[PDB]
Amino acid sequence: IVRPVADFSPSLWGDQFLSFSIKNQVAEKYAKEIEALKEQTRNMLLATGMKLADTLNLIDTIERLGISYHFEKEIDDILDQIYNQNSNCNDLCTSALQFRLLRQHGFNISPEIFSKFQDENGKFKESLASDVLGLLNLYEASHVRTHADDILEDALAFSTIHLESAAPHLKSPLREQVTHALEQCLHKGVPRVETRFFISSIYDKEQSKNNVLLRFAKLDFNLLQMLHKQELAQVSRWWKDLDFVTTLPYARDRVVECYFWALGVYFEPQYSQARVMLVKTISMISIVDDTFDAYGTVKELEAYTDAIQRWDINEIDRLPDYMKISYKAILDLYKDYEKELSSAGRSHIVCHAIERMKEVVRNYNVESTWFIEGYTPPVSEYLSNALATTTYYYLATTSYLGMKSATEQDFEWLSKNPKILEASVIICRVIDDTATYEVEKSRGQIATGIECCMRDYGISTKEAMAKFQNMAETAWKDINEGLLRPTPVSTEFLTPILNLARIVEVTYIHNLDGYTHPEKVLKPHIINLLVDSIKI
Repeated sequence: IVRPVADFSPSLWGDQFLSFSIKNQVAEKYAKEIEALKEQTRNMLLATGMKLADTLNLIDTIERLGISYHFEKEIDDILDQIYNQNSNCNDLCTSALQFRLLRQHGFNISPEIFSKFQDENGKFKESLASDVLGLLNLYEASHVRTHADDILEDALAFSTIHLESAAPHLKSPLREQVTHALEQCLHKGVPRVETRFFISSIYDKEQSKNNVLLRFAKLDFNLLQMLHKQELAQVSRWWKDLDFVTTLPYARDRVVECYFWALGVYFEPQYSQARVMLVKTISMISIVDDTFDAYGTVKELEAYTDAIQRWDINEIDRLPDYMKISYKAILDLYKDYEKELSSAGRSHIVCHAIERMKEVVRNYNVESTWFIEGYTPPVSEYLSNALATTTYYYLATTSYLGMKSATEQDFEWLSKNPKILEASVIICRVIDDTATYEVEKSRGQIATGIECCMRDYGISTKEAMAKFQNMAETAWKDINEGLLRPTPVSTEFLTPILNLARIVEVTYIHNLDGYTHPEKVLKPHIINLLVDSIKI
């Protein structure tokens, strides 16, 4: 058996993450000051007699500065009061921000708040085109709509064309904020990534900045970064000691990029155990993917698939040596998870992730069968298989394992494929298919999403990519709707699903596979989040 020759780029990080020693004196100093700044900030939020516009701007600033996770109760109480008092008497700037903030927090504020800014025809008044802060906030708000918000149908196009027109003559840092927003809206960005940009490029350069908030944000970002580096060191050593880099050289070596993925799902310190469990799974399923896609023979992949279904160390001997390596690593990883969750009495929840992993591998094998047979399924059949091969049902399930508050009922809800999860999975599927179409096509993969779409509907690549873009837009509206109260589970368990969809948008920005090719997109993010501290 002569295998397909390896074409993946090596890890561009080497060992620079392998060893990190926290400076305990600096850490304790930061924490000590943060506690003080945190209280000053809490008192800013609980201050009586603030105007609506001032209250919304304070909350928005604290959220963009990445420090709102300290104030979830206070912020929720304030937005809840604003929701219930129903103040519809403001300018575009305040109205659009009110709408976005309430919607992002699950408060179903009516989109009729925008009627006064539109003409008889439902189109935004073009007289608003000279109000740059109104346009910017309308732009950001336009990305949080549901299927019930067609009054906002025109908002993205309207704000975009006029922000583009105004941008070159704006003062700084407003110009840079607008320019950034047009490339990456806030709602669909990875929170740490957007926070890092906001702190260093915008708020640090604002003449009006609050000094207490800016210092708080910098110390907190840098203190959390220390934790992330410890985690990544710990994960880098784990990966190094598995040595897939040499024993499975056909596979993508991307444990840092996998860590960036897990960091996108949640960054807070209470999810430290969850992040570390998650990155290990993302890493390991990546190995399995490359085995199906770029190395294993039809017969080998059949044995591997069957062994995964049986999930028994007795099955190893049915496998080629090189498959024994990953199979044992997989079984051991889940034994690790079980032991790690023992003292909290949560070991039994590991089986939910295992069953999702089995599902991914069955569908990998189907995809391989399709390839060998030269089968091009209809789109409905394609999706019934290819949705799971995104790994996103599996990653979402995995994200709950290290979350101490996740219960059987939460896993039960997730197991039924709720709409918000299905949407996030669909976004991953259609975005990846649009970006990897040409490549997979060159490699003879006739069952690619876009190809199935073209053959099924009898349309061009352009029309098919446009139809896939529509599916992604529909799915984002489903995600936004899925966040609205009353939620079927705690918001804490919805946000990881939302964040998975954000990571897709951020990683495949400009229609390129950033995970397989980290140099262009992921490398700057990893440097900003995990290498360079914010200068104070």
